[PDB]
Amino acid sequence: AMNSVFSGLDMLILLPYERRGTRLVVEDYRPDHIYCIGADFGKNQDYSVFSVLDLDTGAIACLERMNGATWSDQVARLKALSEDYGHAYVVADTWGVGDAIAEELDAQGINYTPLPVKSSSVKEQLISNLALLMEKGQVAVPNDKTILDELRNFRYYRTASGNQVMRAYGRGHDDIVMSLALAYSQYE
Ligand SMILES: [Co+2]
Repeated sequence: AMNSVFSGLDMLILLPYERRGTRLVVEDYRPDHIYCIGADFGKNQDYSVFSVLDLDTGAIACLERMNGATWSDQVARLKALSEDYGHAYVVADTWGVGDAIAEELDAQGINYTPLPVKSSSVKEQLISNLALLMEKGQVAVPNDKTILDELRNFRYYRTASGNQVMRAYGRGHDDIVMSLALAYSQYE
């Protein structure tokens, strides 16, 4: 498409995985590597997505996705995933998550850093970084059609004033896109 954000999708490294319920597992924990997790939370029927990135290789080791999970279950699953990957630190989009989730991240002792996606400017920095890394052949994700489709359908639009917006085509989702961008915000 003319308005595609990820014009370098052809450079994406596609990784086999095992589907273990809500997790797509590419690689189990490598203790000699350091990891982080990009985390998008779901309000109401929206998807939550947690993307585990190996910072030593630049590859997604695990991606967990679900909808309809309770707020506490979203935090608990994130905790488990962090623990599974050596207390991997979480890059959490805390914007619009609400008091309960913010309090629970602290109360549960989660290793996390807030990165609130609170404006088009922030979103554009995150996405541009992902897109730049992707075109350089540095992004490697589970070879899953749902993931690739969401990237494929992430597009450019304009606001009434002529400002750039990035969003899903049609009435689609971008929780996977955003989780990935949050993770890759940490990758050098
Ligand atoms: Co979302």
